[PDB]
Amino acid sequence: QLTAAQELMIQQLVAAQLQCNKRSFSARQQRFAHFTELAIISVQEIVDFAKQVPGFLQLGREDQIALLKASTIEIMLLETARRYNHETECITFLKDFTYSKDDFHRAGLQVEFINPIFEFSRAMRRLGLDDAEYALLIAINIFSADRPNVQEPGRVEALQQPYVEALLSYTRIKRPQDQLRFPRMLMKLVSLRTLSSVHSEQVFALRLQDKKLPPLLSEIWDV
Ligand SMILES: O=C1C(Cc2ccccc2)=C(NCCCCc2ccccc2)C(=O)N1Cc1ccccc1
Repeated sequence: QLTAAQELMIQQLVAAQLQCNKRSFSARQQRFAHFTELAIISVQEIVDFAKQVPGFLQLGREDQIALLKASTIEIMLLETARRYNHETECITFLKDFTYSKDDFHRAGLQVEFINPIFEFSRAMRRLGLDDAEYALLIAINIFSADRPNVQEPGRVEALQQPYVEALLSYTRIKRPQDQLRFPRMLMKLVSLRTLSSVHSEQVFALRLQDKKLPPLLSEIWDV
């Protein structure tokens, strides 16, 4: 019962994620450097992906920037959960680039942020999302009309709706017996906002730690 428009929107998102990912990824100062290098790569990958999401380029440049400024850490955390290895309790950012809890801590993050990231990753895992579902959830995250500094929130909201609708229809076919899978996925967007909040506290704490974000991350995350 997916419409052709919905099937095509999903295929575009799944293909763009694959393409963007292929393009982008084909003492304690080293660990912080390495970790921020992954972030700068991902920041680019997300910009590249968002440009492929239908409707995104219909917004004004300032709104495109404002949506990406808020979404980027949340999408990074989605992509982190997607790469969670439950067997050894780690995140496989890249073939071999694996991070455990202590590796996050040695990069500069506190336990108050680390543990919720792993709790979120386990919650995500229990949902058993597929490529279509991740990609739809990322599109829905991007078109959040409530982000700071959005000039056309109505337009954003309107661009979100077909993605929400497609997710609703897709999930109703994937698991006709589990009506509640769809709202539990939307609830992961709630958790991501809190995670984003804690992230901003972690960035703040770098200052009276010993550390400075590199320029490309300072732009998006230092306020
Ligand atoms: O906040 C970050 C994140 C994001 C993040 C993501 C996941 C968990 C925790 C944090 C960084 N790096 C990882 C990016 C991974 C991007 C990515 C995803 C998926 C696949 C490949 C690649 C990072 O350097 N900083 C700055 C920072 C701020 C405060 C204290 C220290 C450092």
